[PDB]
Amino acid sequence: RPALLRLSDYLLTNYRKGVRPVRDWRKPTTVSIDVIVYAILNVDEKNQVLTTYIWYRQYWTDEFLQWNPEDFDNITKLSIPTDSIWVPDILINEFVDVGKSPNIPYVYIRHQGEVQNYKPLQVVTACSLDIYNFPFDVQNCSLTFTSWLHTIQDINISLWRLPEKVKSDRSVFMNQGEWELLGVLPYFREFSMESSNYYAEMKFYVVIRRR
Amino acid sequence: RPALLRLSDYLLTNYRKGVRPVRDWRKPTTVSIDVIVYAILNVDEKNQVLTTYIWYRQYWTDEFLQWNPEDFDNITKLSIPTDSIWVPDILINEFVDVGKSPNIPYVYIRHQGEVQNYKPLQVVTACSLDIYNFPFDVQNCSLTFTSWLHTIQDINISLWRLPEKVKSDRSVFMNQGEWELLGVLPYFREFSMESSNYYAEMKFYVVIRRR
Amino acid sequence: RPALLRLSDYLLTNYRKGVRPVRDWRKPTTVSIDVIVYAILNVDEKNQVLTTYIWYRQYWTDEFLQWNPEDFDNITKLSIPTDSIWVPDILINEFVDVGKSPNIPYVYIRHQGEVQNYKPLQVVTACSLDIYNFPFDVQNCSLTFTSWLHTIQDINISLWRLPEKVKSDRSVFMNQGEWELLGVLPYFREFSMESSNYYAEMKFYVVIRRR
Amino acid sequence: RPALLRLSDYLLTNYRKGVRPVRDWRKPTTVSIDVIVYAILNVDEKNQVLTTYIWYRQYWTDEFLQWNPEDFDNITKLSIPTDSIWVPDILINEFVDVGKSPNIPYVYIRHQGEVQNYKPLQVVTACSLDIYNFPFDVQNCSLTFTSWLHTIQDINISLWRLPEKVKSDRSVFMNQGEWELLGVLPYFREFSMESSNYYAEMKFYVVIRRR
Amino acid sequence: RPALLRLSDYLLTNYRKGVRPVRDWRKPTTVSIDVIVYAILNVDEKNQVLTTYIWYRQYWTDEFLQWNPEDFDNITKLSIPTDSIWVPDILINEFVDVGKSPNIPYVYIRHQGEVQNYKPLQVVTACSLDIYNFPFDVQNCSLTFTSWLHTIQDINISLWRLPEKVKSDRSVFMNQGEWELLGVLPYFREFSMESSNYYAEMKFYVVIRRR
Ligand SMILES: *[C@@H]1O[C@H](CO)[C@@H](O[C@@H]2O[C@H](CO)[C@@H](O)[C@H](O)[C@H]2NC(C)=O)[C@H](O)[C@H]1NC(C)=O
Ligand SMILES: *[C@@H]1O[C@H](CO)[C@@H](O[C@@H]2O[C@H](CO)[C@@H](O)[C@H](O)[C@H]2NC(C)=O)[C@H](O)[C@H]1NC(C)=O
Ligand SMILES: *[C@@H]1O[C@H](CO)[C@@H](O[C@@H]2O[C@H](CO)[C@@H](O)[C@H](O)[C@H]2NC(C)=O)[C@H](O)[C@H]1NC(C)=O
Ligand SMILES: *[C@@H]1O[C@H](CO)[C@@H](O[C@@H]2O[C@H](CO)[C@@H](O)[C@H](O)[C@H]2NC(C)=O)[C@H](O)[C@H]1NC(C)=O
Ligand SMILES: *[C@@H]1O[C@H](CO)[C@@H](O[C@@H]2O[C@H](CO)[C@@H](O)[C@H](O)[C@H]2NC(C)=O)[C@H](O)[C@H]1NC(C)=O
Ligand SMILES: *[C@@H]1O[C@H](CO)[C@@H](O[C@@H]2O[C@H](CO)[C@@H](O)[C@H](O)[C@H]2NC(C)=O)[C@H](O)[C@H]1NC(C)=O
Ligand SMILES: *[C@@H]1O[C@H](CO)[C@@H](O[C@@H]2O[C@H](CO)[C@@H](O)[C@H](O)[C@H]2NC(C)=O)[C@H](O)[C@H]1NC(C)=O
Ligand SMILES: *[C@@H]1O[C@H](CO)[C@@H](O[C@@H]2O[C@H](CO)[C@@H](O)[C@H](O)[C@H]2NC(C)=O)[C@H](O)[C@H]1NC(C)=O
Ligand SMILES: *[C@@H]1O[C@H](CO)[C@@H](O[C@@H]2O[C@H](CO)[C@@H](O)[C@H](O)[C@H]2NC(C)=O)[C@H](O)[C@H]1NC(C)=O
Ligand SMILES: *[C@@H]1O[C@H](CO)[C@@H](O[C@@H]2O[C@H](CO)[C@@H](O)[C@H](O)[C@H]2NC(C)=O)[C@H](O)[C@H]1NC(C)=O
Ligand SMILES: Cc1ccc(Sc2ccccc2N2CCNCC2)c(C)c1
Ligand SMILES: Cc1ccc(Sc2ccccc2N2CCNCC2)c(C)c1
Ligand SMILES: Cc1ccc(Sc2ccccc2N2CCNCC2)c(C)c1
Ligand SMILES: Cc1ccc(Sc2ccccc2N2CCNCC2)c(C)c1
Ligand SMILES: Cc1ccc(Sc2ccccc2N2CCNCC2)c(C)c1
Ligand SMILES: *[C@@H]1O[C@H](CO)[C@@H](O)[C@H](O)[C@H]1NC(C)=O
Ligand SMILES: *[C@@H]1O[C@H](CO)[C@@H](O)[C@H](O)[C@H]1NC(C)=O
Ligand SMILES: *[C@@H]1O[C@H](CO)[C@@H](O)[C@H](O)[C@H]1NC(C)=O
Ligand SMILES: *[C@@H]1O[C@H](CO)[C@@H](O)[C@H](O)[C@H]1NC(C)=O
Ligand SMILES: *[C@@H]1O[C@H](CO)[C@@H](O)[C@H](O)[C@H]1NC(C)=O
Repeated sequence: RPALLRLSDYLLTNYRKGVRPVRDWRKPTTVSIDVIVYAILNVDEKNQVLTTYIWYRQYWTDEFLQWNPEDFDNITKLSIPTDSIWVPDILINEFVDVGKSPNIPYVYIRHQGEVQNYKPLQVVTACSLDIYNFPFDVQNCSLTFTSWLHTIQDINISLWRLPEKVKSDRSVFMNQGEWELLGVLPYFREFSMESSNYYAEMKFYVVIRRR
Repeated sequence: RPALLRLSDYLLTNYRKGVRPVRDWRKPTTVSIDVIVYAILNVDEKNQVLTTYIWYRQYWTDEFLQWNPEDFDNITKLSIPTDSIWVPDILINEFVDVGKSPNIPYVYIRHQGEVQNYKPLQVVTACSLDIYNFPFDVQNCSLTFTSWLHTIQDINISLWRLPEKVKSDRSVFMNQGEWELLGVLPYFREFSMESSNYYAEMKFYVVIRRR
Repeated sequence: RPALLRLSDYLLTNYRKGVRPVRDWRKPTTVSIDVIVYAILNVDEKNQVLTTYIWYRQYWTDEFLQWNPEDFDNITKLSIPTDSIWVPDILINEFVDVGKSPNIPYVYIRHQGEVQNYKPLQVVTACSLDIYNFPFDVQNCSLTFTSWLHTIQDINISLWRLPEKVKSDRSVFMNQGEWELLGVLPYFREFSMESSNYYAEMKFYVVIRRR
Repeated sequence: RPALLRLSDYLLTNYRKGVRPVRDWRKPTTVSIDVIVYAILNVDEKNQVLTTYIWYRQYWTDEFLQWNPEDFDNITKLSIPTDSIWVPDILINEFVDVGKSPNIPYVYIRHQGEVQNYKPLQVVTACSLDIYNFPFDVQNCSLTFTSWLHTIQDINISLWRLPEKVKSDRSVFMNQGEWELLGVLPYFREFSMESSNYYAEMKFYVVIRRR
Repeated sequence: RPALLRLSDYLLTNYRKGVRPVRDWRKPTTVSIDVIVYAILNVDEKNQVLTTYIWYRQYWTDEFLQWNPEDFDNITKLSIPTDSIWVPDILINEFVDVGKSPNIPYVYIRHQGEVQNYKPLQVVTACSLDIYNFPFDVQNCSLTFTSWLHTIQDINISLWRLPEKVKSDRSVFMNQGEWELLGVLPYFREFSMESSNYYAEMKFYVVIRRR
């Protein structure tokens, strides 16, 4: 048997996707996320919505999906379908349409249990857009990523990279459109409405000025 | 075996989603629902429809999905996929398009059998919108949630929170659009057209005035 | 074991959805349908199409899905997923878009074998719409429901209610739009193009006048 | 056991849908197709596309799905789900959008192995549309049906009816729109770009003149 | 048993789609791709996007899906569903909408392990489109195909045909629209942002001038 088949069987023959992947339920499943803005397709002042094509990547630890490489021909990482494992319900609020985003089939996994998921997002978000300074307008829209259902005690959200590095990330931006990206400011806040439930969310402020 | 895996197996290995989850068929499955209006994307007087992005949550009791925590490492609640259990067919009438709403994978469950489902709704509804007072127009549109098929003897709908608390809920509303939310008035009515079938529905009146 | 679980197992453990549910293949599967017009969202004279939100219900007999209540705690009816049983391919011709209609998960079943399916339809249909009498225009569009594939010898279509009762049904119509419903006239005709195939269809004429 | 259940089991318990249904791989799977134009919803000169609602039917031979009627209560034909058998990948080129077409669940089968599939098509096609003779314009758009992947040695396309009968078929056309159908001219051609691959396609020229 | 059934069983009874199909994980899975532009449906200068209907074909080697023909009635190639095997996640960046593309069910396979996949693409891409020379405008938009997740060490992209042959390929182009195709220039580049990850992508520049 090839090493990849042996590893895939050893991992997925005694694993189910319904549960949260932690040996002890008392610890939360920390999730690290990163956001890169690839392009700004449209900014609609009439409907007060804008469309952003952002490259979204996140990683977390699956305490069940771990192995010793030396028993599997020194395989340090491998790719398996995303639908065959647990995936956090980290969803972006303020959204109005996300069907344009295709579902990426595969995700990378490492022998430590770390799971890496790279996916695109064609999300269109609703935010306040004033046209007061139309000729030299500058807008401030926010993207907030949160565990839609799980509380902070179950899922927590952190940053993959340092805040300053992602704040001035224009490496892959399409810098030929009507809008110019000035920065992507992250922000962490604990969101709570009930007297006992606290939810963790990460706000990304996309700052753009017209040209 | 970890406690979560043992509990998930003990629950879902002797459970099927086709049936209504009640030990005795003679009792109805009471469902408690709540509605929070997150934003009002569009109000179309031409087509007599308006779009509301509302945060919808509901809970009910699954008399099969109950356990004693002390036998499962004091696990009081856990999350499992929504497609692995019975879910009431509580659908909103007056609707014209609901495909924009994504399907939330997971739902929370407690050892008492209570099931909590949090989902978003991008429903666009058809209702009478007069433009008689255009400059200072005030509109009155209604959202009615009902068990589409099940009668009152099978599914009944109630309110999660007290009517007054939800009537003046502007905690998460996007209060920067063209429309301002004045209140969300609930109302319970037994709907019957045949001589023997009674259906329970809950009407939510979204009161909005232009600005 | 609870009665519902026992009944569901007894029914679906020896049943498959591919076949037409009849003990003898020589008899047709009579289907009774009813149509209620809930609203008329749009009437497009430019594209010669109109959109109707109609509440559609139908029932038929599954000769396999029958039981004696006294052996199942006097259960006279129960609900199971619609995808777990055979469903007739009764489709509406003249259609141009039906994706807006959501798929109802559950259907009601009775111990006699009768299956009741209640579903909504957001169908937009193409029909001749003249604007000759624009100010006082009256239109005559038709909805025809037919077994798309099965012939009359396999599937036949009938009326749930008497023709006169459905002809003057304005009980749930949204009587506040630009159009007023005058009647819904049914009509049964055997449709045949080949020399040996006869298909049964039921035409519903929606009569509307502007206001 | 009822005859239908016995036949369905005998057929589908030793059958899989992945393969091409032929006892000997050396023979092609001849497919006969027919096209009936039900209506012409739109003809867009701006985008150089037109929408045609055509009734599409095809049949082919499944050498595995054959039986002797006398052993199954003289059952000469039966209907089973289309997703439970092999279906040719006969797709229409020049297309721009086909999502509007619903998926028909069932297909008819005969004891000889013949499979009959009736499905609708809401295809919108891109073709050259000149507006030179606008007031009395006549257009010539083409629909070509081909085995998208399989070569002629695997799948071949033929005509269900004689070319002249389908060429003057206006039996079910909606002859009340802006366009009038003059004919549907078929044409068979072997399409080859590589030095060894030949693909069979059938071109249907829809001839229409404005009125 | 027919040869096709025996071969399909022998192949798919000891094969799973999750893993990358290579006997040794240390070697990359080279993928050869080709692009043919069938038509240019729309070029939107307002939204800075254009729609291209391109015929996309690719092939790769599955080291598990190989056999000796002489043991299977000299079967040199056969077709099986695309969802039953591993398929590379070769996705086109700069995209804005790909849902219009239908999913081709079957793919061709040869006894050497080679897998051939032919699929259409209705991708709409975002690229800089200047209207400076409107009357005689010439545009330069790019399509880049990359392994979205897998690095170069896992998936690599090459050209099926020689660069010059694909650069002047107008064999199946719809040369009757507003735009004329001047060439499709390929280009290979190793894309890397992290200090250790290198991804292989192939850029196709579609050169078009108005007429
Ligand atoms: C959830 O994650 C956030 C972000 O990683 C945590 O907030 C940080 O916690 C560390 C350690 O307590 C502090 O040094 C930082 O100042 C906090 N803020 C940020 C922005 O890093 C938070 O403590 C985590 N909570 C739980 C329950 O895991
Ligand atoms: C866009 O909005 C964000 C959030 O309100 C602004 O970020 C804050 O700016 C204030 C300015 O005094 C700082 O004190 C905060 O520390 C910032 N917060 C974060 C998380 O960075 C941002 O400045 C706004 N941009 C523009 C151009 O107005
Ligand atoms: C279905 O639920 C509704 C709402 O919970 C019930 O209506 C209430 O019933 C209680 C007790 O009978 C009354 O005190 C309230 O005044 C009723 N109205 C409201 C708005 O709470 C109804 O009785 C339930 N019916 C069934 C069959 O369960
Ligand atoms: C919007 O419509 C609702 C329902 O018709 C109104 O709510 C009712 O208002 C009347 C006013 O006399 C009260 O007597 C009822 O008790 C109310 N019913 C409920 C369930 O609250 C509401 O007032 C309307 N709003 C506006 C601004 O006209
Ligand atoms: C298919 O159903 C239709 C409608 O139920 C049948 O047509 C009726 O048949 C009865 C009895 O023969 C007549 O009394 C009615 O006048 C017919 N028309 C209507 C509108 O009810 C038809 O006979 C059925 N055919 C088959 C083969 O079952
Ligand atoms: C709309 O069209 C239907 C069908 O053509 C009309 O219904 C027929 O009307 C004629 C009038 O003489 C009657 O003789 C038929 O018996 C009717 N058929 C049915 C099935 O009811 C209807 O009258 C038309 N409505 C309008 C307003 O013109
Ligand atoms: C594929 O099918 C086409 C159409 O049925 C075949 O073309 C016909 O072949 C017959 C017999 O050779 C001729 O008499 C006709 O003149 C041909 N044309 C038409 C329009 O019928 C073709 O031979 C078939 N090829 C294969 C390999 O099966
Ligand atoms: C539409 O185009 C088709 C295909 O080019 C035409 O059909 C051909 O017409 C020529 C006229 O001399 C004949 O010689 C061919 O035999 C026809 N081919 C087929 C397959 O029928 C058709 O005439 C065109 N229609 C119009 C109105 O121009
Ligand atoms: C990935 O594939 C590309 C293209 O096939 C390779 O690049 C070529 O490599 C060959 C041999 O090293 C050179 O002769 C060519 O000049 C290269 N460029 C092109 C455009 O062909 C690349 O080496 C491959 N890399 C890996 C790791 O497999
Ligand atoms: C469109 O853009 C491509 C890429 O920038 C151009 O292709 C390059 O053109 C330069 C011209 O000096 C050559 O030196 C490069 O070798 C070309 N690269 C490739 C990969 O072919 C192309 O010329 C542009 N077309 C137009 C009309 O401007
Ligand atoms: C009173 C109150 C309680 C809770 C909430 S929150 C919420 C409500 C419904 C559906 C989903 C949510 N969310 C939970 C955490 N993830 C984001 C959405 C509110 C608004 C009021
Ligand atoms: C005469 C009559 C009987 C019943 C109804 S109701 C209905 C009809 C068709 C499809 C669905 C329904 N519903 C049932 C309960 N849930 C909401 C929809 C009518 C209108 C007339
Ligand atoms: C000559 C001829 C034969 C049959 C028909 S019918 C048809 C054709 C193709 C696809 C579907 C159908 N239908 C069958 C019954 N259900 C409605 C649609 C025609 C038009 C001509
Ligand atoms: C050089 C060359 C070779 C083959 C083709 S064909 C093609 C190409 C890609 C994807 C699909 C196809 N098709 C095959 C048969 N069915 C219709 C589409 C071309 C254009 C050039
Ligand atoms: C700092 C940095 C690191 C990696 C990338 S890449 C990327 C990021 C998120 C999601 C997907 C990707 N991709 C990987 C390879 N395939 C194309 C997309 C960037 C932009 C910055
Ligand atoms: C795996 O790695 C260890 C440490 O580098 C080495 O000793 C061993 O030979 C390797 N085994 C294989 C099969 O590569
Ligand atoms: C569970 O809770 C009970 C009561 O608080 C306690 O006695 C017991 O030790 C707990 N068990 C575990 C495993 O935490
Ligand atoms: C079922 O109904 C019959 C007739 O009414 C009655 O005699 C019997 O006791 C009932 N059984 C149960 C369990 O309700
Ligand atoms: C089947 O048909 C044959 C020939 O017509 C006849 O002899 C036989 O009795 C039939 N059997 C049944 C069960 O109808
Ligand atoms: C397969 O091909 C070989 C070589 O051409 C030939 O000897 C053999 O007879 C063939 N077998 C069949 C079954 O065609």
